[PDB]
Amino acid sequence: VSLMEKLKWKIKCIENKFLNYRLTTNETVVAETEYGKVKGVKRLTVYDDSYYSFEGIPYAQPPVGELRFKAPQRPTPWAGVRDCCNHKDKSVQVDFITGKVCGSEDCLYLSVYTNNLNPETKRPVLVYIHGGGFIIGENHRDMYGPDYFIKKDVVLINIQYRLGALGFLSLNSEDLNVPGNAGLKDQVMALRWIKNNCANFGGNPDNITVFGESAGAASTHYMMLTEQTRGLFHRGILMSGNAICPWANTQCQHRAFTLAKLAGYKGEDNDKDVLEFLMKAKPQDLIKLEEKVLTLEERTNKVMFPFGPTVEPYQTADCVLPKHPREMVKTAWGNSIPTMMGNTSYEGLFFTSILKQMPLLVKELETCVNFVPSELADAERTAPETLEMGAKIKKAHVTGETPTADNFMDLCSHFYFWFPMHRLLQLRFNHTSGTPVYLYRFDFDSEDLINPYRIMRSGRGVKGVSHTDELTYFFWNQLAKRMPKESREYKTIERMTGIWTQFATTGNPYSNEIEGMENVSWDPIEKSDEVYKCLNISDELKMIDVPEMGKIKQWESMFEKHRDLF
Repeated sequence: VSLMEKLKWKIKCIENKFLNYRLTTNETVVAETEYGKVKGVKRLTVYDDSYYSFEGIPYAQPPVGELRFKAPQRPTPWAGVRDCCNHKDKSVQVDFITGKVCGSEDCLYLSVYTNNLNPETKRPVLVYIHGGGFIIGENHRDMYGPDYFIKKDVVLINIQYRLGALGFLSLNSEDLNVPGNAGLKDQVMALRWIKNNCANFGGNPDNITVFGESAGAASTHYMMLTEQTRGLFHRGILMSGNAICPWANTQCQHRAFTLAKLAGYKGEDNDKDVLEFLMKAKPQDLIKLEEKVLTLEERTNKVMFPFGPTVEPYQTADCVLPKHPREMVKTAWGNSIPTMMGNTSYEGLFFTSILKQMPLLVKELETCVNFVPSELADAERTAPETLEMGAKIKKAHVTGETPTADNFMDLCSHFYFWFPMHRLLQLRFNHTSGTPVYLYRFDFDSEDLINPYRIMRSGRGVKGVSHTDELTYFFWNQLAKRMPKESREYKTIERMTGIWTQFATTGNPYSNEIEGMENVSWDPIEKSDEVYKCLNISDELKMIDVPEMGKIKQWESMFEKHRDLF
């Protein structure tokens, strides 16, 4: 990231600290929790609203020392009143702006927000799980401020969980108790805390909605798949991702050794000696080296992250993924709760930064073999069956005689988001009680209001609705500003928080109280549907057949001979 954006970010970071201070009030309050009393504080918003804020509530023991790489343990309760008037650090990660490692291993916290601590009626509880590829992210209000949602009568909770190798190391040897998915286990525990404690904050423990974007969407899906969480919540919203996405899991058991060797380990490849090195290493050191872990072969095969959710090689007490997510969908309790899913209208625009640094990536579309689903493709992607399959992708996304950067980005929309969504929907319909799934398509384009991701994806001055562009209309961030109430941006904030709150409340995203929805007849998706319908969200709200359907079916054709793998 440029020196320019670094300076601009630093200045915005300073202005955020002064504005945070300015918007703080003297109204501290005390709430009960299972683990003891917590003190929060009322805060203000730039729209002249206010909310109670409890940050730094621990839902697990700090996973430091011997607890590193291990499943989370319950936290130690305290006497007296715990200070929750300030946020804790984020998980150890590479800051994408400065490029330096930041955060702390002491990261297992959640924040609770509401505009009214003593509601006369119990409120829907929305739980947000941030994205960031399972390697970055946080619940700090400079990125995920509750300022918009607290105009609604909900309780909003934002969680943290372990990222990168510290959250997703996996070792084969059962003796060492490092099977994997520590970060997902963090989420499980946090949902358990929320179920047993939201009532103390005016929440309805029997009406909980989990939602997340990107890896947060994959995370929400996992929390709907795993047995560990059965009945812990009541609605799910998957924004631009799910657990069947190719980036959403990886068999990484052989990568621990590689990490250790990048970090100076001397000795043999066996899990015990590798773990003993990794657990003594500086956490910053491990996280800064993670980027170099993937082989050239893995990158060619579109493995995006070296450590992430994995199938656990053995089943322990806290096991979350005992088999592949595709198999887990077959008995998943979450199939039987109201669900909403969606994407933006140009997801792949997110890879602009990558394509700028490696223009030779566009050449991959001459055959498209590299994008054939890994389970169908051969190792070298030289087999005639792989060339065949690649050709089907190629016909879907190459518009001319030579591929263009735009062809690449459009392809990415499908490879990373739309096709996995299709696969999940069809797989799911063969194992559901008939509870509804609703689809949206976020299609609202503006640069009058933006979020930090636009900086990372080099999206400044770039038209189209990229992956993460919708976040801007859900959460406050330190690049935001007060918008005029009749602006298209302010109306989109109202619509998006309005739809999400309505869904959270009833399991049905439609309401006539939401401006622009007057003609909307928003049906769910049915198993018998050959074409998906979605609420397209732009300056107008309109029900349309999913435009991406044609390319979606072309990708599905790759499985003509291998239907069991679809």
